[PDB]
Amino acid sequence: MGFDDKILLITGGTGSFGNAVMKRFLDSNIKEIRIFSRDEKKQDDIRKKYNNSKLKFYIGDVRDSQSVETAMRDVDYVFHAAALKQVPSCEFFPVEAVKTNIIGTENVLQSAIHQNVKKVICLSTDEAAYPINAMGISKAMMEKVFVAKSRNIRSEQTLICGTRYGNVMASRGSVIPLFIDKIKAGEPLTITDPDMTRFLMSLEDAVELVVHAFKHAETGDIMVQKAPSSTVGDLATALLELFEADNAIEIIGTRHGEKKAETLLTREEYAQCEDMGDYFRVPADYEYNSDNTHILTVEEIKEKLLTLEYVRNELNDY
Amino acid sequence: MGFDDKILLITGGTGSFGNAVMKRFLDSNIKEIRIFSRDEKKQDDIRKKYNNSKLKFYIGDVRDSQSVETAMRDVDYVFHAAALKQVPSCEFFPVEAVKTNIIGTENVLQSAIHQNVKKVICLSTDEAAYPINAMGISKAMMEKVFVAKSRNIRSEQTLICGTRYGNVMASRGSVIPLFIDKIKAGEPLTITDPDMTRFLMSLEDAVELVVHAFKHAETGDIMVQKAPSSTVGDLATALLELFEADNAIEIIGTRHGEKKAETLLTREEYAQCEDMGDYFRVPADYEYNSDNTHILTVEEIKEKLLTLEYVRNELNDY
Amino acid sequence: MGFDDKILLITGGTGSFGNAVMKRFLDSNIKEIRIFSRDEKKQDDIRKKYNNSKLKFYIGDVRDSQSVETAMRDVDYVFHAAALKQVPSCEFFPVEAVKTNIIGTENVLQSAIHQNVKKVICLSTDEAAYPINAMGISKAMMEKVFVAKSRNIRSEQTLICGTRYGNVMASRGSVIPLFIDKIKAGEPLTITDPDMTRFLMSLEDAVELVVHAFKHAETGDIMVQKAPSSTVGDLATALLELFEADNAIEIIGTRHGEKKAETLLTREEYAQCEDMGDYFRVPADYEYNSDNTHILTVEEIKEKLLTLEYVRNELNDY
Amino acid sequence: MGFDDKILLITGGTGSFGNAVMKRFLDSNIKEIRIFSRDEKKQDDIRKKYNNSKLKFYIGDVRDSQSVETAMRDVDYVFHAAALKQVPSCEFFPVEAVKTNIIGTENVLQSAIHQNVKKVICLSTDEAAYPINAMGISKAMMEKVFVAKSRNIRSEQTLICGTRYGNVMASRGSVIPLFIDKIKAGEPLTITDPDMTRFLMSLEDAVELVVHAFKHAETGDIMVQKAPSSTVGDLATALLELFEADNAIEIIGTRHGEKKAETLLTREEYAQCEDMGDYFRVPADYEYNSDNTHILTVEEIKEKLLTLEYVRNELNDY
Amino acid sequence: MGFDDKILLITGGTGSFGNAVMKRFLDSNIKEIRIFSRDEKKQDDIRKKYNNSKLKFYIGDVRDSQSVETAMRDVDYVFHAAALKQVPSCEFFPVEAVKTNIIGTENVLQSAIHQNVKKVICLSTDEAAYPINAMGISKAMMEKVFVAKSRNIRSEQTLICGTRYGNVMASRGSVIPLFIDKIKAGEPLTITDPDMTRFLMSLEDAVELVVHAFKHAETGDIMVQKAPSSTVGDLATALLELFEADNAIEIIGTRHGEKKAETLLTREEYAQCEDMGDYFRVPADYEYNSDNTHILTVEEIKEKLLTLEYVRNELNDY
Amino acid sequence: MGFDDKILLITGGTGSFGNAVMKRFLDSNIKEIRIFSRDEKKQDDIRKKYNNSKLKFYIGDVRDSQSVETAMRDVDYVFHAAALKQVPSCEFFPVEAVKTNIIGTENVLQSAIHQNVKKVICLSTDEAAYPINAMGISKAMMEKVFVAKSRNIRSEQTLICGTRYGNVMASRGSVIPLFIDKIKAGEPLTITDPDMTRFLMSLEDAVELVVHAFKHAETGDIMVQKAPSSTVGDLATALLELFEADNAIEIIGTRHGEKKAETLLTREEYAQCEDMGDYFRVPADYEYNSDNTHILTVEEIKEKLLTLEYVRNELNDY
Ligand SMILES: NC(=O)c1ccc[n+]([C@@H]2O[C@H](COP(=O)([O-])OP(=O)(O)OC[C@H]3O[C@@H](n4cnc5c(N)ncnc54)[C@H](OP(=O)(O)O)[C@@H]3O)[C@@H](O)[C@H]2O)c1
Ligand SMILES: NC(=O)c1ccc[n+]([C@@H]2O[C@H](COP(=O)([O-])OP(=O)(O)OC[C@H]3O[C@@H](n4cnc5c(N)ncnc54)[C@H](OP(=O)(O)O)[C@@H]3O)[C@@H](O)[C@H]2O)c1
Repeated sequence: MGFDDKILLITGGTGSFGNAVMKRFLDSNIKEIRIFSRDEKKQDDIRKKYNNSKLKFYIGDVRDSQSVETAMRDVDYVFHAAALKQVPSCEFFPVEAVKTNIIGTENVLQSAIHQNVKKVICLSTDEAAYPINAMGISKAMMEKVFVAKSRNIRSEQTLICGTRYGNVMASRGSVIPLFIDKIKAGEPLTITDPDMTRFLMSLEDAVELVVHAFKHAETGDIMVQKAPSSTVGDLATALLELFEADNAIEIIGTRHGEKKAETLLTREEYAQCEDMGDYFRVPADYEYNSDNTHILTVEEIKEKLLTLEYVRNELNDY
Repeated sequence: MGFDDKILLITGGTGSFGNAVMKRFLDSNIKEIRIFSRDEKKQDDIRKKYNNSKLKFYIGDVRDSQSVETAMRDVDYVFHAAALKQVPSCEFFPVEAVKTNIIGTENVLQSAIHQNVKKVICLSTDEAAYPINAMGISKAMMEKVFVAKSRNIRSEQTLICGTRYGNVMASRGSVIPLFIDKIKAGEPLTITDPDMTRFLMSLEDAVELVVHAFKHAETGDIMVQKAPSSTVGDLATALLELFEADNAIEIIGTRHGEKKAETLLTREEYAQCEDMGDYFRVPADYEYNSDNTHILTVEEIKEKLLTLEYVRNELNDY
Repeated sequence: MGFDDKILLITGGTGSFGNAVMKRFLDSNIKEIRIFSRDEKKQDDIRKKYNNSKLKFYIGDVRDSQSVETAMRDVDYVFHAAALKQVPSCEFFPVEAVKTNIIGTENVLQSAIHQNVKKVICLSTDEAAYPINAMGISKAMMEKVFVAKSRNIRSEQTLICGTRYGNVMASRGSVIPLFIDKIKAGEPLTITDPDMTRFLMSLEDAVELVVHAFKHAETGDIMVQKAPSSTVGDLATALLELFEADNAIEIIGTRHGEKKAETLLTREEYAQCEDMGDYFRVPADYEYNSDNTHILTVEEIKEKLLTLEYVRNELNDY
Repeated sequence: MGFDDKILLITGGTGSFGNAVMKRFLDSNIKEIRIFSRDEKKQDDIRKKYNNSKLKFYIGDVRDSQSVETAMRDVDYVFHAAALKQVPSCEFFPVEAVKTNIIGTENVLQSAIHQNVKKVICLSTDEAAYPINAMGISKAMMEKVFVAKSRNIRSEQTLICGTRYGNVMASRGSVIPLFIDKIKAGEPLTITDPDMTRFLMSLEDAVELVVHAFKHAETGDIMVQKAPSSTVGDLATALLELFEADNAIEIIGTRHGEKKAETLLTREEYAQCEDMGDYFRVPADYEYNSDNTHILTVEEIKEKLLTLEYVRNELNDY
Repeated sequence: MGFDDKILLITGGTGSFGNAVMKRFLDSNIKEIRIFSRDEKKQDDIRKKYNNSKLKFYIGDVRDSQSVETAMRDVDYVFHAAALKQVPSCEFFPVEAVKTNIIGTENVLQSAIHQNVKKVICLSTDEAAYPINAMGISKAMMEKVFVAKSRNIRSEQTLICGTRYGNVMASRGSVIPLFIDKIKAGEPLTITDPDMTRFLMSLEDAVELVVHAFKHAETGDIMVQKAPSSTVGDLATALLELFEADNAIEIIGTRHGEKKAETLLTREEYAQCEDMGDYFRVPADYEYNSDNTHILTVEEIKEKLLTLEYVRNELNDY
Repeated sequence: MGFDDKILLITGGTGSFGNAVMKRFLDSNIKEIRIFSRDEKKQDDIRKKYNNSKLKFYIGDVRDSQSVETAMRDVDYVFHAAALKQVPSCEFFPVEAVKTNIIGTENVLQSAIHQNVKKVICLSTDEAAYPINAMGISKAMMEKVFVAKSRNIRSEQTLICGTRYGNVMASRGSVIPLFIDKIKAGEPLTITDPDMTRFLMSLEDAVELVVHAFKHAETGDIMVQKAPSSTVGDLATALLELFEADNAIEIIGTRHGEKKAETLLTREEYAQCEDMGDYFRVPADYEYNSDNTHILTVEEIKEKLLTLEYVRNELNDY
């Protein structure tokens, strides 16, 4: 890239995501990666982990425009990932989700615009597509915020777009680390609905998606990566095989209310989108979900799993 | 009632709604009805229309807590109707919709709580059920706000609940005044989808719904009125007959994107609700919509229409 | 003009005034007219009335600088008309009048200055000349605000000036629509003081005044249009004659406290002003009022009245 | 009094006024006098001057509600004197005058109300009667603010009223210290208009006025003290005589724009007022001015002057 | 206790400290422990760790008074531990340290006072005693904030006090986990200054200190626990012995600038303090440091170390 | 200079300091000196004292960014002296000291940066070196604020540095005016500790120090002037001799807690500083104090004293 000599700021950068971005990009021609957040602890661990003079750490938060403006000054590109992203916590403190997810984004955009930042990519979730919960509601509203802003601001000034992705394999919310635990534990693997589906997205896929929008999105665009899926039963089988393990699979029936599949595009959006090859693009103005994609055989699932670092490390140590 | 000697504040009260509330209640035992809003013009017209010493008018807005606190002081009950409620305007200015619909409600609740207001009823829309647009998104988030607040505040202190209703017949967004215009004009009546459906709700029904929640809702409850529906074709036929008119009905096909039906309860909510007789109640935690209610014959539609003042006035004058 | 290819923003634009400005200018070489205000309803009616792609509508208010900044971006000229302008409403909510009329103007100026807007014209009232009521007090303070700002900011940067005018014939506060009603009603016309006087200003005159300041005012200037006046008795006579009507004039004596005349310039200001031909100009630092101007015969009053659209429409329909 | 065991807060208390209040009241049964302002220097001098454990000093300002709330906690009565009171400074920084004089008062009232303060007396000026300048405009608007608040708040809760007085003899703006200087200097005394008039008010009179409102005003009342006046020529003569001095009086003609007389009540207010004996009272809803009061002979002027401490000290030392 | 049926809020509760408090108190008669902070992740882990219905988690931060007020409502006692506590991060973002450590505390106090919270204990650091760095400076200023507030607020209302402690053994900043790592690693243990000293404080000691202030501090008090110390050389020897390990100790000389000892009380404070038995108390108005306490033999150090859970777990596993 | 045609703003300019700056610079080639503060009284006296069209006065305060921005517009250099500088007042209202000394400076820097001001010099105190009191604590934190800002902002943009000086001879806190009073009074001179020491700094020295930083400091630098000192006993002797007076010196012993000496540089800072000739410079990252400088004989003290205007005026008049 492309990032040659530029300065990238990542809000919410002390995450899984920020970390993936740093691995892939730190040793590039990029001039700096700034990590903007409130947690001095995590920032310190990350500092000590990379010992890199291009990692710059800024204390502040997206609800605090002052603290944003300091982080933003001289920045070329922003990946905007800060958010209150857990369902119960948005459901109990929706004002907090509003201040962080929605007003927080507004703050980021305004600050980037004022600093003449070239591009902002706002990360969103599959849960913004059929907003059912407070986290998802806040996220859908966040997308209306950047989409609205993008109309009023020339592209050549600041380009503003976003992405959606869902479950990341082996991340916090992934069932993979729970399954592998249970294998190592000599425990049964508990499935509720074995045909419940997720798109298959690793951490690198997600970073590749934001990079794609970074390169190719028009202002106002929502960008989504084409991805196969798999049932969770097929995934539990793929893992047992990988680990040459024989732990009882205990199928227990639907926990009444769980997400059956992941919707990345609604009927409405899919009807409007551009097929770009490996990505769909929804320009600023049946459904694309994990049940109606290419669903993977146990064997192909094994192949995907094996491109996962977290999975390779578990497999050696075992 | 029940409102005997009490003080009711209505935000967004310079509306259709506020006006209905005043007609029904002004000549009661209520001590005052305060009308809280920014528009001095409308407040003045309403003042001159009723010439009633119990109508008190307060200048301010829900984004301005100071101005709320003044209106709130000594208030018993609040019907919280202020909102930015039009689709394009929320879609172009979603921050504004956030500040008004979501933070604005937070302001109202906080102020009412501090003033020891007994009850707040937050009006919502059918569009909060499957939030697809920015107005609907803001509204669904508003409901998460009151529902969250209601958990943290004792009922005996302030009770906090809300209602949903959809299209009101012969109101601003109703197709009735457009149809009647076209009759009087000697014009065709243009239908896009003749089987598109709306619940049948007059203005008095809506006021009766808020009154019901006022009397019977628990804190955290969303309350919805059971109502028949009708197709728009059947409605265009009922009107032509009422007016003994013979204007060509021009059926033109779906305008690609229009709301086909009204959803008052989602699969999820309907699954959780209590049937109360004439109302469903969703307690703080397939679908109820206008296609799967009692749908009305042309003849029953005529009967409903005739309970409408706006319709009776048009019918005499013609 | 002159407005060729420029972008004009009008706060308080959903008014009588904004509407006059749009009629006169929409079909010109102007690139856009933006209408900035909180009321989505009115904005929507105006949208539907003109069906013009150059009318741009912005939701926000002058107390909210964020929402101003969005409206202001890339704007060439501002006519600043937003205000809380009714006497009782300023008298009961003077803080609200302060926030809107005075701080609101400060917000507008600051935002325009930051956006490099070329010119701001702040509309004021005859009531700022001898501020007796809260509305008038707020308005006089508003003029001190723009006048002060204009000293600190180079003209070539942003020019800042204002206008005063009083009663507009046939507008909301005009006695003309009440008189014409009474004619059509077969009712008496009630006068309190028949020699009470108003300057004679139509809506087009007012728009012409702002246009004049727009073209010719120096920064810090207050601009006022020279206008004849008439007693209200003479005006009631002119109307009866126009309508060839014979309704009893009931003269009832002064309502104790009413405005006897309109003061556009104080002794002090008139002593400082420049006579410009058709306008007086008060540069940033006996009286000019409706009793000591050219007062009109019944016959000349008829001629003025007839240049009024509102009057021409009433006269045909009758 | 009456102030027995109570706590009085004085904003703007580091003044002439605050000092007069402290002299008269410190050695009483009052429990504390709190002096609220931003200037640590003056507060320190006053501390060192009285060495009194009942003088409590609070740092903050009326624009800062936090800092007010701290000063207000447990307070019984407030004399609200903080203000930006000089003409050029309000004329150049009217926003500052607005924030201090008008919003600042709002802050004070709100804070006092919340703390259950029994009484607030807001000091105003003769210049609020025919507001011609920015200071006077801000002051008239301040009176609308307390008058409005007083309507909404029960008397038994917080009583809110104000006073007006004009020139205080021998204070900062008084011509007395300039005349006496000129006497001691062997210089001429320069008069512009010898018949220009001021009410005759000493510092003790002013404190007596606020005390009167404190005791007898209803909420919403403006209170004014009846006072004789004198021309300035008569005053220059009275002083020369007192000092048995023979300095040339140089009469130089009106400086074009100077205040000729002091208006304490407008035609409008005087028409509404209650004569209370030694005070007029304007209840919340020709003129009383220094030309139409009892005007004093040179001999009576000498008698008034001699009740002045500042005058007695000059007279001994000379 | 004592905490029987009460509600305790802990800001900064997702820490080492908050965790210690929960272990010791969760299984008591306490009615709730609320954990107030911005990090949903940590709050979620802690939720899953204790599975206790008395742990309540609140999202918000101390810079956000709204979010505090929600957490504070009905609270009996507060342990105020939220802070930006790392040296470089305060040194690079001192405004952030100010907003969090100083204004943040002000917010907490104000909110607790308004909610009638009985007691607030503000945790401070040894580094507030001779503030040399930005973190220490912010902390000393924090103590002036609570000490000032405590003067103005009756004890019986809200009692406000604080504590200081320094290094906690085996916590984040402790050298113990680095030494034990090096043992297990077969690595040398690197000492810079072997006679550099720390007070010996475990996590339980710290919790016992706050509990002590909770029970016995007067309002305005700073409370400090009496504790022995040890050199780091003696500590490295005690560990090697415990682990029956023989790793080379590499003494490397002072890193030029490191903290040689810990000062809990200055000359000034120690001169003012009350010796309470096991604690010193500094009432609201040579030095006590780790060099001039009871310094421990290698053998006594071993005994202290062994009362440490972190040390016992390492010792078994090895 | 150097100040030729430039515009200098002085916050806290109504002081001793601001006055010294005006004397030295008003009659230069400087284009304007703006004096920014809240006190209209002092600003008015200063206006009347110099009658200079280059003195511009701005009303506002450093806590109010709006009011700063107005003062800052087009400014070349800022000497930032506004502060709450007295010990008891910071000790009783530390929040106020925080808002003024620390956030206030942040405001100033931000505003200057945005206005492209070339240089800001922040005045600090010797008391920031071993912050023991709330005023000193606030001041040390202020230095961390400018030092942090200076790292993030290019020098060529805005240079940001500060100075420290201690007691100014014959200023408010100087013992000189108390001694001279006592001489003229025929009173004893009371000393507590005769060997207590202060650096010897006149008002001109201080202004020369800020000027030096103005010319030569790098961004982030703290600058301090090399100065001799004297004991207070030696100073009391020098004065008695100057005045050829024989008043009893009453030595009374240390008031337990008084400042024995002045520390301008800590061990730490002195270890880092650059000796510049007449100044030390601490670049952005045993002790220098009044006991270990060149201490002056009674005779040299007399010579210093005589370069003091305040001393020369007392000496003539006596
Ligand atoms: N003869 C007259 O002076 C006269 C005539 C007519 C009316 N009045 C009215 O009576 C009052 C004047 O009393 P005075 O003559 O003693 O006035 P003064 O000498 O100007 O004192 C007024 C005080 O206001 C304080 N102040 C200014 N802004 C403030 C803020 N934001 N917060 C807190 N304190 C503030 C100042 O204290 P710090 O600098 O310590 O903050 C000052 O000592 C004014 O309200 C005025 O309208 C006076
Ligand atoms: N040995 C020591 O650590 C030590 C030594 C001396 C003094 N102290 C004092 O004791 C306290 C430390 O306890 P600890 O060691 O457990 O600290 P910790 O591990 O840093 O935890 C402190 C907590 O503060 C929370 N926090 C930070 N900023 C916040 C804000 N604006 N609002 C709400 N919460 C916030 C964090 O929670 P979230 O990330 O979830 O918001 C964090 O878990 C500090 O106040 C410190 O001054 C500690």
